[PDB]
Amino acid sequence: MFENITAAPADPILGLADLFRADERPGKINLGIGVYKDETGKTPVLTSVKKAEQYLLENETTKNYLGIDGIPEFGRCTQELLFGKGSALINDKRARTAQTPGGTGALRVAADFLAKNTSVKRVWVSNPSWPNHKSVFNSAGLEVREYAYYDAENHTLDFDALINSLNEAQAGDVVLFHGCCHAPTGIDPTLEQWQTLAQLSVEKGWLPLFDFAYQGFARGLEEDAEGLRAFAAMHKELIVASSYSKNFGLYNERVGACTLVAADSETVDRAFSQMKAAILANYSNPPAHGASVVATILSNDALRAIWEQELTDMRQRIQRMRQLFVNTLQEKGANRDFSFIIKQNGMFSFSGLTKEQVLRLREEFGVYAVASGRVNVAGMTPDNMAPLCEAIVAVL
Amino acid sequence: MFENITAAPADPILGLADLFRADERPGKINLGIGVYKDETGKTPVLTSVKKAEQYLLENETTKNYLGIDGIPEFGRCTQELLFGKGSALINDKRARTAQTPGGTGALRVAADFLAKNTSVKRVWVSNPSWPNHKSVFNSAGLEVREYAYYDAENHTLDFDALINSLNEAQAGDVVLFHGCCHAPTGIDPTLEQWQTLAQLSVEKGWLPLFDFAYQGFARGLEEDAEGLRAFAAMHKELIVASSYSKNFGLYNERVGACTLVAADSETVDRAFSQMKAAILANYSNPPAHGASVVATILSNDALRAIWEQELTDMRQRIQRMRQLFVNTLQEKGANRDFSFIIKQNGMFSFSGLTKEQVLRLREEFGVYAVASGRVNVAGMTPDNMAPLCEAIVAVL
Ligand SMILES: *Cc1c(COP(=O)(O)O)cnc(C)c1O
Ligand SMILES: *Cc1c(COP(=O)(O)O)cnc(C)c1O
Repeated sequence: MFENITAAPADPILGLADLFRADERPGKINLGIGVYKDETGKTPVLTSVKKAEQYLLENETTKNYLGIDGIPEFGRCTQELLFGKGSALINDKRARTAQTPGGTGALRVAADFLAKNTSVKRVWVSNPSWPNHKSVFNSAGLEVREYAYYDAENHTLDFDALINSLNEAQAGDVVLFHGCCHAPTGIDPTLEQWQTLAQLSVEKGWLPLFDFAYQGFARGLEEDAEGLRAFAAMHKELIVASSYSKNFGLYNERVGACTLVAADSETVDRAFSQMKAAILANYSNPPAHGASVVATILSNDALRAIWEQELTDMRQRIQRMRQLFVNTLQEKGANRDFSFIIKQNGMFSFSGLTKEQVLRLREEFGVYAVASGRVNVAGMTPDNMAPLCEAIVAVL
Repeated sequence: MFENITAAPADPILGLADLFRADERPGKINLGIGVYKDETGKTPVLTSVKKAEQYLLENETTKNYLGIDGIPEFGRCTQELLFGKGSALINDKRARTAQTPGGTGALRVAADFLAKNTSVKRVWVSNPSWPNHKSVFNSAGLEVREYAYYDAENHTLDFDALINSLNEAQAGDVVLFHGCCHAPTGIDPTLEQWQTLAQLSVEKGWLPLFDFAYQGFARGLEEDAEGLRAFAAMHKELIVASSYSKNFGLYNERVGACTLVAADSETVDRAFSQMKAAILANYSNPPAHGASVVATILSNDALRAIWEQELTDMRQRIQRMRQLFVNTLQEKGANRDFSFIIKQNGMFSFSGLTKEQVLRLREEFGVYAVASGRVNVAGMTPDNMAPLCEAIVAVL
């Protein structure tokens, strides 16, 4: 039966990686990475998760299955991170959390739950958004539509085009929002814009689905949850898919969570039972290890203190590389106005480079970036900054 | 939107567990467990996986994402376990393995791949089979049909009814087989019956899907792969979903594998690229920890020796409890012919008890079993055997 099966295309980032490893040039730089790197170009395992793992190794007596929704403490901890410690949502028990295999797993169980149990047929995603949002919802049988977001010219959130396009969504459609550090632009709504968006949302009957994968990378943990909290104070119902891959450096342990919120506990438990049915029809119950590590760190004052400090160090290194980039470009001299890079949040930004400019950056200089000009700032170190900027000036 | 969502029913085994924990009686026994227990009623983490985990903790430098299909060594090792070390399938490179979140995850990516990429519309599953086979295939949009398997009266594989029912399957239908230790009956095809089944299968054009979750529990690792190997020698194409949850005691780490086989390497790579597309649309890439442990044990002579011995100890404890059961029933005296228990493989068997008999076993004696009379032999210890058999004799 697999005789006339057509091949799936190569997925871009692991397309560039092969081209990069197959490059003999000495000062080659890969900016199309999708992961965080430190000054040495490594993606280390954090000291707090190493300490949490030594603890688990000494204390685990069984590898018996977790419940469908994973481990209770993990659920408690992501709800408090998401909604704040004294949240009404938590005290009225309007929210339930299922531990999933990463943020993508959270998005897929949400998609299956929605397609099986409600009448949602379309999901609105931003233009641009990073990337397999489409196949996750389309495999579940949901149509994905795009709303406008970025203004190429100004390197800004084109808010008018955003609400204008979003007004074609009907009541009962899902609208996907990035909680903070919008991938790939790094442009986030201001708190007032989040509030007007929340108000518009209830009036139109949109079901909000928040994709939260970079909490802690823009300003700080509570600050980054602010927009979601603007929506949760307004909405009877919402779904948030969060990831711990980037802020805990636990990429390959597949730790994420899907939180359901609705008007009261009675409807959260009934809706959640069907989300659990969706999980058993997929992977049955979630991988314990990455989640055990997150629950151990977040419930322990000492370990959490070390992790929070490790997260601000990541945030601050990203903020410094964004400054150093704009300044070394300024200094290497050409016609800069990369000042917008200073103003965007997270690891990603559109550099403003054309497809042909990234193409000769690769061929002539060994600087690797994706064809859209998207750049991961964590690929920049103080050491490679000046050859990087030299290359960019030479292709402008 | 979650306002008129109906609740999903309680899933039976975690229905009994609540009833069991809520039972105040001293000598209560739970035989409806689904997991292995040792003499002390514990599901321990094996010494070899503890040793492998200490190694990983000392040696891991990154938690960066694994590839879509997981870690290469894991793939190499399950293919050699499945097909034998000098298999033609391996040397002609006709098989590709993706590491998945457990055996259920393997079944679901197979289901999605099949429904998205081929014309299979129905999957034939045995009557009985254990349990959510149906929802995994039905969520993917595949129809599930049943073929006859067990003979209630004789406590045997009713082979005639099996091939007779299976002859309504059309060419291009998938037929699901349990590789060894058929859950829930413990009745397996004899090697000759596997061979006649393999021959019939190619002639009819069935696509075989093997569910292999108990390798090592019936007779030994190679011996249990024998039937699959009868089919692989006959077939150009097949899929095998295997689990390491039970034979490595790694239940909650979600380690399994989905192996694709087709006529040559060129079609395995094209078919496999679409299986990888199915994975990214679901959880993106697999949890490293459980699989790292399995790859570390299987590639290391010392650690593998310890694990193999730990697996035969599990196998042998199950074999002893099956003997002790038949004998203590014989000895407690009533009208036995539970001799078939000695002849079935794995942790499960149908005791032959009626729904009302299991109901009063629970109410009057605190012995908990599922309504079908299915019993997990690993719930029996030399200590609880005589109260167990006493209870069964009293309800006969
Ligand atoms: C990283 C990311 C995800 C996926 O998180 P995983 O845990 O790696 O699956 C989802 N959405 C966005 C926007 C992300 O950046
Ligand atoms: C245990 C089992 C599975 C599932 O294995 P997991 O790794 O726990 O998901 C699938 N099929 C059968 C017959 C099983 O016994």
